[PDB]
Amino acid sequence: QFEERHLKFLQQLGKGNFGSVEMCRYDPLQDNTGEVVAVKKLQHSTEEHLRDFEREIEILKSLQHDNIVKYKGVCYSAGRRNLKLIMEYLPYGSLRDYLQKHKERIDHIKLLQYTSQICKGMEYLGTKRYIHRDLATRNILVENENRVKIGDFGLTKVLPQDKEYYKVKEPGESPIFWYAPESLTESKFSVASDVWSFGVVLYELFTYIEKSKSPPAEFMRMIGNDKQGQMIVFHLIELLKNNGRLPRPDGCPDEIYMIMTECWNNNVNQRPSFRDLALRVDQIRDNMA
Ligand SMILES: Cc1cnc(Nc2ccc(C(=O)NC3CCN(C)CC3)c(F)c2)nc1Nc1ccc(Cl)c(NS(=O)(=O)C(C)(C)C)c1
Repeated sequence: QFEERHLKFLQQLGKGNFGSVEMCRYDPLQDNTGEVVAVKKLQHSTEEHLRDFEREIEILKSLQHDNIVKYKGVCYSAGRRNLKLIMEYLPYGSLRDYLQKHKERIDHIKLLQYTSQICKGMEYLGTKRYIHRDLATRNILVENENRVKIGDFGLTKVLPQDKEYYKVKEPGESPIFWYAPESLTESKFSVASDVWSFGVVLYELFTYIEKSKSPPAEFMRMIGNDKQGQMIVFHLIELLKNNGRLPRPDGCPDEIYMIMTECWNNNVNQRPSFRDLALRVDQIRDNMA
């Protein structure tokens, strides 16, 4: 729906999983009145990545929610190659960088507001039988100080109609320190593994992205920084089987860490739902104010 002749490159916002996002200005009138948008593109346009990317586009187009980044259109250019996804531009960047920059300004009640918005977005995804699979503060964008959005769906898969999990193995590195144990061992992804990842995201938020306190740093410290290669994965698996967990962040109340640890249940069926998580976070937020 967008003509590439009118997409004016402004800068690069980030490089992702085989793809990159650029801040551009759509200005078809050539009068500097067009709107600034985000453009996602592939870096190596293989056919597998092209099919994955169009399924991602279809997924994002099917989503309308206050906490999901808005789809705007696509841009074909030549033939059907060089496909580009057009989305709304959110001016405050990733929740990771934003929280790091304003840590002296963001108290726990604001963190819980962000947490509730994330829970509601993830529940909306679940109603569509979508498994995000990549939930992390780097993937959460900030529209303003009062609104965050889930902002990337490059790893999102649709559940089969007859099964409540999706088994996917991927040639390439994976954010294993956000993954549920069943995802590490059997490549099984579900709403419950998304709940595990959400627990990791809550941990992130309450560490205020202190880099020493990052999940990879803490996990490598727990398993020993001497480990390398596939052994790392192996040790992580073992550490999760022995109920080794990320520590309570500094200043985090015990109820928030309890939410985290309940999300970190080894038994997939004993993990809370996103609606229960939203209810508990909203009740704690109401009690604090
Ligand atoms: C759709 C969208 C709408 N608005 C914005 N706003 C925005 C606005 C600003 C800065 C910015 O300033 N970035 C610099 C350089 C990179 N950071 C590491 C530090 C600061 C900025 F990154 C984003 N992003 C969007 N997407 C997006 C852009 C970059 C990245 Cl890294 C990501 N992360 S990700 O994991 O989900 C993906 C790369 C796999 C897609 C998402």
